[PDB]
Amino acid sequence: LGTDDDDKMKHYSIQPANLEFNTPVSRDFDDVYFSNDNGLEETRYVFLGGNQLEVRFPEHPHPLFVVAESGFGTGLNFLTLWQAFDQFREAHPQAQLQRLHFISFEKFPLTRADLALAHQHWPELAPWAEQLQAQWPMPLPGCHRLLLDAGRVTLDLWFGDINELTSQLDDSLNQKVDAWFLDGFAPAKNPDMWTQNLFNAMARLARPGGTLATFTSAGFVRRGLQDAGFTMQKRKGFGRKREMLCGVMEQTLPLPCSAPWFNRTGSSKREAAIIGGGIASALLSLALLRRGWQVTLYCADEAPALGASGNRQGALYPLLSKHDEALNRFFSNAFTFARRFYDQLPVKFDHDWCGVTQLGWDEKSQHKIAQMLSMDLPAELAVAVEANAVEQITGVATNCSGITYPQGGWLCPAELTRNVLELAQQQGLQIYYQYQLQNFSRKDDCWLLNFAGDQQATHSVVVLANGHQISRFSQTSTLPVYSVAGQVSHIPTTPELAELKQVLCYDGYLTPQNPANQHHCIGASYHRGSEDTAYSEDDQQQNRQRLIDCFPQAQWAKEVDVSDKEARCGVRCATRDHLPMVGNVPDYEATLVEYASLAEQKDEAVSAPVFDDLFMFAALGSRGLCSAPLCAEILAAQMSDEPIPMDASTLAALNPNRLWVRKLLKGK
Ligand SMILES: Cc1cc2nc3c(=O)[nH]c(=O)nc-3n(C[C@H](O)[C@H](O)[C@H](O)COP(=O)(O)OP(=O)(O)OC[C@H]3O[C@@H](n4cnc5c(N)ncnc54)[C@H](O)[C@@H]3O)c2cc1C
Ligand SMILES: C[S@@+](CC[C@H](N)C(=O)[O-])C[C@H]1O[C@@H](n2cnc3c(N)ncnc32)[C@H](O)[C@@H]1O
Ligand SMILES: [Cl-]
Repeated sequence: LGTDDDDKMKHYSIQPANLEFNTPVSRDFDDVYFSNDNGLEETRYVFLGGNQLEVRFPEHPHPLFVVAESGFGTGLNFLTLWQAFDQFREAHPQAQLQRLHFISFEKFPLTRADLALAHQHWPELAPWAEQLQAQWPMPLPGCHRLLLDAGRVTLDLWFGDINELTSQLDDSLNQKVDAWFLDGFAPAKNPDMWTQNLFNAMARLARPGGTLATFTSAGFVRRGLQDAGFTMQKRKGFGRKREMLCGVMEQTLPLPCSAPWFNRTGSSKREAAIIGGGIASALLSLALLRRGWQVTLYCADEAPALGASGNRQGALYPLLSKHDEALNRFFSNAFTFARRFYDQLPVKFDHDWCGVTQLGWDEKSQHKIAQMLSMDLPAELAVAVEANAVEQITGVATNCSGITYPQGGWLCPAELTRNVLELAQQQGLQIYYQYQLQNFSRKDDCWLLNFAGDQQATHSVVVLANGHQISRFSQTSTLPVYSVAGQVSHIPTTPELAELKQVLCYDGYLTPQNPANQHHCIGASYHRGSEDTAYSEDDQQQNRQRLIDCFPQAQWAKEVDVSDKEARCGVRCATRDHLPMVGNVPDYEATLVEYASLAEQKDEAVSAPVFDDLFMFAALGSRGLCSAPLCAEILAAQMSDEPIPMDASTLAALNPNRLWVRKLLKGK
């Protein structure tokens, strides 16, 4: 034992569908995706009509409707639903139902090319089809979220085998699905996907009273779903087909609580105070406002992005890893989500998706790159680059190989934070600057916040998104986060340095010029356990010098000029395991008492001891531009008892009580 023999069976890319036309036909399955002339009206009859969506929409007593689907395929069901939802909202703008959520699972996703071709056969759907195509995700495993129409429609595509994926979903998703679209290839010649495990999962995820519909009337499917707990009914088939099936969950099933120590719970309340001013608090605000939360932001400073989020140019690429499975999945999916989110964001901020190139300057660095190169990632995520091609790619001669992230680049985090915050204010965010939270206590049924002035406010929900100062409250004092101060030097461009087309990562990082500035940013110093933001001359020199040590023959590297003493200093908040800390704020003392002997009383274990209606968005390290968007989704979903776009184990890797609970589990 102890060998890497497993690695040859692991895959970090999902493979696309083998498509042909005549209508899209699957080569692998020898079936059509849908029927030829009548595909659109059949879709409306089977999936919309069989779940009685038109009747239910105007009386639906929740602001969200959640449809879940087996087998996304062409997207026809999704597009047809969206169209119907849009028509519903126009006819009944006063209805409580304001937002659509669609969760689909897909083993063989279409390429962007095939998807665009499939959609050509339905010019009626083109306004919706085009928006889908604009965000169609890179085929990586697991959950991919697309905010469509500014969050009015949300699409979670889970890439992989549906029968592997269903047991990977978080508990939060149970009893949340209003309607099932049980699609797939005709049972009698894809029996493989129509399993009991599938039907049971559908039953688990179904809201009590929730529906399902399907095209087939195969006996074994009817009985399988009855055994899962749905009340099933035969209804007339569209066209030639004599019969289809629909069902209702007419009972309340026992709610699952495996791993209660990782329970992500939400809140019933809809007004929140956020303690922040940085990227995290900014993106969170958007995510909460689009759901009709009342949001108040408090910031200690005179203006926002004076914390760690205040640089002029930060790099955006994912931290990949061969050994940390959860770190790799998080950053890969956060990264591509971050790119879609930033593309869609109606806010001006200086950026350029010019690519990021990491360089093998060292034996130690070549080896970390080689580790990453030995995973089969899609080229669109990360791809090797020879030494000869590096100069063509980056613009500069580095004299060594590397790996490039072609969808990566730089953005201006200070401006992004300010302009997002300014958008949130137009959407209703109340900001109070020069409000430094000292304290908060539970009074009656509110959180009482005490600011440094004898100022007080009361709020229903409090979210701590205050960077390195996260652990300065008694209810947070024992979080395993630590401060890392650092300095990024601002440098003028030269003729040699104006040739840089990309962000270079080495023992440090160098951005290309911001053409509006004629300046690059180059960093960064790393001071573990320091909260000191004073300008350091040694750090400044060292930001130049590290670059020169990595590429000793590079005449462009010597043209870096730090003599202006221009720099920016901030304090990162990090964890040993490099993942964020996002979720309920855990009660340390109550965790330790309640899970004292957890190593042998797992079965009787209570829900994770947390503070009520108190959340945190924290520890973004030096990769917050990459991680904040998806973390904003996760937290705001969790807070709202809405579908979280991540698998259970990656969520557990992001839970704030994780260190304590890991030790307590193993008895230590
Ligand atoms: C040197 C350096 C280089 C970096 N390089 C990169 C990079 O290349 N790529 C990248 O993606 N990221 C980079 N980062 C940033 C990293 O992503 C940070 O972790 C990120 O900016 C964290 O943002 P935040 O919103 O969590 O916290 P912050 O930006 O630190 O914001 C904290 C906010 O909380 C407020 N606050 C604190 N205490 C209180 C209080 N008690 N009451 C009210 N308000 C309070 C502060 O006013 C502040 O506005 C870098 C950061 C540094 C310092
Ligand atoms: C009939 S198509 C789906 C319908 C789609 N909305 C359309 O109109 O084109 C069937 C889909 O099921 C998918 N599928 C088959 N087995 C699967 C599995 N085990 N997990 C996830 N998807 C699967 C296929 O990839 C295919 O995309
Ligand atoms: Cl930055």
